[PDB]
Amino acid sequence: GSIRLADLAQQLDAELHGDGDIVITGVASMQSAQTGHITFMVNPKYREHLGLCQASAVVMTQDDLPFAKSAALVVKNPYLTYARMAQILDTTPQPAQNIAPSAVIDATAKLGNNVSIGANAVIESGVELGDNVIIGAGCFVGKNSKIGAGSRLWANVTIYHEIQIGQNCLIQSGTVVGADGFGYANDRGNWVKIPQIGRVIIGDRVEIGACTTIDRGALDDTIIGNGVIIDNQCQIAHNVVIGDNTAVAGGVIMAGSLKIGRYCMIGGASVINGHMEICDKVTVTGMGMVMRPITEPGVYSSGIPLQPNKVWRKTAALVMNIDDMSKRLKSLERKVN
Amino acid sequence: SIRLADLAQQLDAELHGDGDIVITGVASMQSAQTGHITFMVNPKYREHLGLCQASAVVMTQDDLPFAKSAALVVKNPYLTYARMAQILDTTPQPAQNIAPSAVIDATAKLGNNVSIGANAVIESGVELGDNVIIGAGCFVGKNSKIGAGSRLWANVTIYHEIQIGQNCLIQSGTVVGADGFGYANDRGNWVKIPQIGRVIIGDRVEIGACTTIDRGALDDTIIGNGVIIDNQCQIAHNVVIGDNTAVAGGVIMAGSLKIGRYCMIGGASVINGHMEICDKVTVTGMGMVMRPITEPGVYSSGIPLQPNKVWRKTAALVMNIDDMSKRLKSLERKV
Amino acid sequence: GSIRLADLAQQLDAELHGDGDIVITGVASMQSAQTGHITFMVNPKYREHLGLCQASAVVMTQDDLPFAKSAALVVKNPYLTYARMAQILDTTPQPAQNIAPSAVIDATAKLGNNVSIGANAVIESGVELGDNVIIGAGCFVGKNSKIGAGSRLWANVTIYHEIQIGQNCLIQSGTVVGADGFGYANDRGNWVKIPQIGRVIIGDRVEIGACTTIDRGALDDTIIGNGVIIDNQCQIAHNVVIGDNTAVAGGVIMAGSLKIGRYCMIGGASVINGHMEICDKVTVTGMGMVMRPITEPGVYSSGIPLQPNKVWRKTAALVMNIDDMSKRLKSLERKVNQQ
Ligand SMILES: COc1ccccc1OCC(=O)N(C)[C@@H](c1cccs1)c1c[nH]c2ccccc12
Ligand SMILES: CC1(C)CC(=O)c2c(nc3nn(-c4ccccc4)c(O)c3c2-c2cccs2)C1
Ligand SMILES: CC1(C)CC(=O)c2c(nc3nn(-c4ccccc4)c(O)c3c2-c2cccs2)C1
Ligand SMILES: [Mg+2]
Ligand SMILES: [Mg+2]
Repeated sequence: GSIRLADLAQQLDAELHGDGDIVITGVASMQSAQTGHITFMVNPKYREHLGLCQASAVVMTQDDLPFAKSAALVVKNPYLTYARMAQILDTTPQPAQNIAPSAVIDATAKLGNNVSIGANAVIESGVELGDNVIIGAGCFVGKNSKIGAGSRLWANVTIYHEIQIGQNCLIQSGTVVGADGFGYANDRGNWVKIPQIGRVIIGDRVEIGACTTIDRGALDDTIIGNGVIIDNQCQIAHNVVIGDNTAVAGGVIMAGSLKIGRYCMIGGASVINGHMEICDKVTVTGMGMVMRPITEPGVYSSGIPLQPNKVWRKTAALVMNIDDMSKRLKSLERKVN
Repeated sequence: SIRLADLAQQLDAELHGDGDIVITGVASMQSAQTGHITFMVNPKYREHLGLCQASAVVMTQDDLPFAKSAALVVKNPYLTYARMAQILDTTPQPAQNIAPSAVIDATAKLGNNVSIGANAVIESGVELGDNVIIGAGCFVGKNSKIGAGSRLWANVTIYHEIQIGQNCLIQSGTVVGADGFGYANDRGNWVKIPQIGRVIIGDRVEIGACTTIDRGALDDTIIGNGVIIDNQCQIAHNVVIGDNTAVAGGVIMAGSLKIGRYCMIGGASVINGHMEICDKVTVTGMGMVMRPITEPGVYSSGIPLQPNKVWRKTAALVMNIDDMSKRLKSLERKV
Repeated sequence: GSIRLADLAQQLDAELHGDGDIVITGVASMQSAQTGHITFMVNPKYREHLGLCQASAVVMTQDDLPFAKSAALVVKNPYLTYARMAQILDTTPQPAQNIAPSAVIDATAKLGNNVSIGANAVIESGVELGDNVIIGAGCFVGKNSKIGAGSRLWANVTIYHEIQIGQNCLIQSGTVVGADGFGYANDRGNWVKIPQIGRVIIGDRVEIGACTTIDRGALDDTIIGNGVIIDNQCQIAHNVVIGDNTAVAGGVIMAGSLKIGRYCMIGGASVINGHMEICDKVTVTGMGMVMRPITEPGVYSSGIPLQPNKVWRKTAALVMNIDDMSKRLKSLERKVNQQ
């Protein structure tokens, strides 16, 4: 939906320098922007390049203004303003509009105002959908689960039974919330299933990427705090608790009963042991092997990175035989002393 | 709801308390209220049992003196907990009866008391045994057979010519029987090898969510009886998993791997193919399995987490460990 | 499906030795093959074993021929011939046939000739499906997405909006193409979602496995080249670019804005970080931890393999304390240097 540059600047709390009557149709990268587009500059090295940008307007700082070759929106934080103006001008469609005739909705489900449910979605008994909730095509929402106002599920999302999801969440396709945790007792080598009768509680403003799995708790609950962001294909095991505003990048695997504090950042492909705690304000870099609890804030890392194969072969053999190397060092220390 | 005396009988536990107590469900020790039964395994909880508000606590004999409520004595409280949770299970069924929106090929063979959920799709030639439950939105491909008592949750995908035994359970998002990753090369161009093998899943198999089990190239991918597989796992074509083996979340297996019985593969492990792991092998989390394993026991790999400042130095020295080795050899020669 | 051996041999450009009138009904492994099956031998150690194989015909080399105990098709490359003959005798069914009445298709969708759409699939407005496209049951294809002629989706595949897929592609079930990239800004300690309005562009002859995810770009596009093959459980982040004919094995994770060249081979469970480039003809072995750009072709590797747990505990402790070992070595060198 087009907008006048002056009106866009007002909504962004930005200082307009140029023609307020310019009509902005959408956001584009600096290299792709054309007439009608607004873009942004975060790297002052592109000041000399602005004359090569064909956008109708550019978001920049006060220091950048003398280098402009277009209408400019001056702000303190061009990146944040970019996020805000991309939401104003978002072209992303909704997962559904209205309630599709092919959706199958139990008579006991409770629908709020302005709820949309896509084709062939399945809503179980007792489900409660808040105002403005959107359920994509082909989703399944299990018995008695509740989804808060403004939350949206893309196509082919699976929500099991007794799940609680807060307001203004966003869940991408393929995600499964509330499957059985990996709970079994061993009986003379045979695995005896332990029913998982806990739930999943997801807070407000949670975003979950595609094909992520969040299992329900065994007795008490798996809990996702407010404002948490989770990338694609993470495994959040039963009775994991993730604190508010924590970010979990793609492909992270967590074991059961792990507690992650608030304000943490878990890098992609990390692996985290269970029945332990990570305190607030912890950053684990990508592929971290998290075996022990983390009790102090800060940045933690693991992994021996890539080498040419010929070189790696020796690195690996030497590390595997490092005990012998250690004994040789000690022996030579004694001989010299 | 069940009387404590009757529950203790079905669990073969010795009752120490009022058997007329009504038990309505299971709860954790910290959450239990009147009417709940709970359990304890770690002796550290003996001391605040007076604070637990459960109507009954499953415990061992040595725990009995510390009991502050009715108690059921057993040898293995965790196994008894498993059993009593099944008796008191509240989990609903994926479906009940056959939904009008389900699309079922007329040549499908359905046993007695088969339930198929809304908008599930059943292909031609499919055979569903007695008491099988198919969740909403599932797909079951041509000529696949699912044994009596087995259950699929919503949005499970079974390809064609798949065989699943009795009393299995498959969680949502899982895909059984996709093409294995098989290709020939014709001057840099990948040439697809059709994957016309199958997947054979035994009895009492439980598979997690968003797990993938590829069909074999010519012969079959085989999952033994009693196997349990967690979420986000990849089981490549022609993998064979022995009975009662457990695979934790996020495990990736390459093609033609053979795993024995009673194994335990820790989460996020990576197991390479065309090799065998013997019975009774445990691989700890993130294990990097490159070589065959021929002796039972516990195996591990990986350098664990350190503070970033410390890790920088560790990784740099490790990557230059060959120079360290050469310097040590030189020093030995000089001395 | 069934074919005379002589005709099969002709289509494979193979030299027939034996009865061309034999009727071949399918392909089977050497151990499983029975009458009517054709099989193949790539390992000459099985020459002594051919008398135990009950296939009606065996594909082999000229050097193998004296060891045959059946009709033989002689070729230069038995493995490639096996791929070709398995395609000829393929028993894999199609994901769908015709347009299912339970499918929900927007009136503005444009369908080519001989399109098939499986039961309960959902096709959004503006979608374009090329000739001979097959959409499996339960799929979702989002607004304005385009799927090229001959391309096929198995059941329960999710294609978001504004996605472009080329010709003769194949996508296995549970895969998600075009979900939001992992993009967020920071407003005084609060995550602010960055709309991901780029796309995914997939070329021709691309094969993608099951439960793989390929996110759309933030502004510009995530791009998959022609002839690329991608295994199960892979994660391709926003704005990744993959060059033609590259192969990505199962469970690989690629972070945002990674560019991978042509003819690369990425081993299973590798982790490739973003905002960097990997040149043509690079092989990364399994579980490789890629933190830096790769500018020369060749084979690269990382990882310390498995050991018995008691041994690993000692290895891990010594490695974690390697800075102390380095300092002791340097001290000893000074002593040996008489300083
Ligand atoms: C050197 O060991 C480690 C290295 C890193 C993490 C943990 C490590 O030790 C603990 C461990 O291995 N587990 C708890 C595994 C097993 C459970 C039973 C047998 S193995 C596991 C299961 N589900 C999981 C999900 C994620 C991660 C691990 C698991
Ligand atoms: C949420 C945010 C705006 C900022 C952020 O913190 C972050 C983001 N995207 C990431 N992708 N990957 C990744 C993905 C796959 C493989 C390897 C790495 C990370 O590790 C990512 C991280 C983090 C870095 C360190 C801790 S979290 C985007
Ligand atoms: C595409 C191809 C026809 C040939 C190929 O190169 C390849 C294939 N399948 C693989 N599976 N795994 C794997 C999967 C899971 C865990 C561990 C390993 C690899 O690493 C694989 C590789 C590669 C090896 C080295 C680089 S890519 C089949
Ligand atoms: Mg329908
Ligand atoms: Mg992984």
